[PDB]
Amino acid sequence: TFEPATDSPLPVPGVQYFLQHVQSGKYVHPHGGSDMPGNDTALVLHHGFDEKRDALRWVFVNDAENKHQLKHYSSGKFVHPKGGKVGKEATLVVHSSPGRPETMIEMVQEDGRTYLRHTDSDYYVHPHGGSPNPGDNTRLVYYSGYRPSLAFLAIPAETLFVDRIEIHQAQALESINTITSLSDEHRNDTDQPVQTSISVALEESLQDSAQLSFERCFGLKVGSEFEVGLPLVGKTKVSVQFSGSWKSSTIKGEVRTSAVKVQINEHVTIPPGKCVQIRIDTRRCTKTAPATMYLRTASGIEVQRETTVTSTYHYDQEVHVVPVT
Ligand SMILES: CC(=O)N[C@@H]1[C@@H](O)[C@@H](O)[C@@H](CO)O[C@H]1O
Repeated sequence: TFEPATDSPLPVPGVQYFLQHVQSGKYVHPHGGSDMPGNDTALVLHHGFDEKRDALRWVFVNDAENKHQLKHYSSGKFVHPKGGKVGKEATLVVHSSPGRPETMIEMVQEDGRTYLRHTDSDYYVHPHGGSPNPGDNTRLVYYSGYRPSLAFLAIPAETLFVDRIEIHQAQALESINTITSLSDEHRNDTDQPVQTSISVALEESLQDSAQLSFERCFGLKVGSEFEVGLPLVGKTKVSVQFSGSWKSSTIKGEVRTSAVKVQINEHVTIPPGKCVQIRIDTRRCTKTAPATMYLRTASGIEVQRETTVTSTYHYDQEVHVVPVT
């Protein structure tokens, strides 16, 4: 299963998220839930959720213009300490004023969980009163230190398009192997040559597969199925069709074009008194590489996600009639 505390993805800057306090399940809203909250309106936790509500959406900003800020998607307001100083019980509020070093806020990983933290400080984001299950409309504050109960989950709140995945060629590992299948023995106990049907079923032996793996979870929404060209043996690209969920730590990939045969059917003239076998020799490329996924928002920002590509691919099949003596 997806374990929200141990699998929570780190948010990608410029992408829309919902913020969820893991322990309560409550979401981060401006107080009053407006899409146009006022200056010095508090961030609070509330059970309320509606995928379609833009006032629920937040965007992590980290660019030349703004370093380590959090933005309210519907209003464009940044998240500030109330009064302009991060300190004990300083309420998080939205405000139209641009961000500063003294307002920095980012999601960070500490001992396997994701937390909101004022950058370059020991201040993290707590629910006022520090309850593992705060009540609706509890305000979020800055406070020294962190503990599991404060963990947040950034849930992707828009669907991206996967443009391409680029293998890191220098750390790409390749293990080539020969899968050898022998049919049953067939013997010709007549006094004339018999042309005999010999079949072998190799569906489970020669199953092709591709996997994208992530330390926590993919953490992006990209649709039901997506297709990319992956180099499944040497540098030769093959079309792989992936389906998963943002919560997946492993996305399974299907190979469209099979390069070998999984049903072997040979017509073999067996001479009088002779025994034969079909020998199938199939090559398997077992591959692993770090890779960068390149994805696009509808708003047109290109974003990246590191992954590990793993694949089993079968090529260069040979069939031979071997004598059984
Ligand atoms: C020991 C303890 O839980 N203290 C918490 C403190 O850590 C912080 O979460 C604060 C925020 O208001 O609430 C307090 O109750």
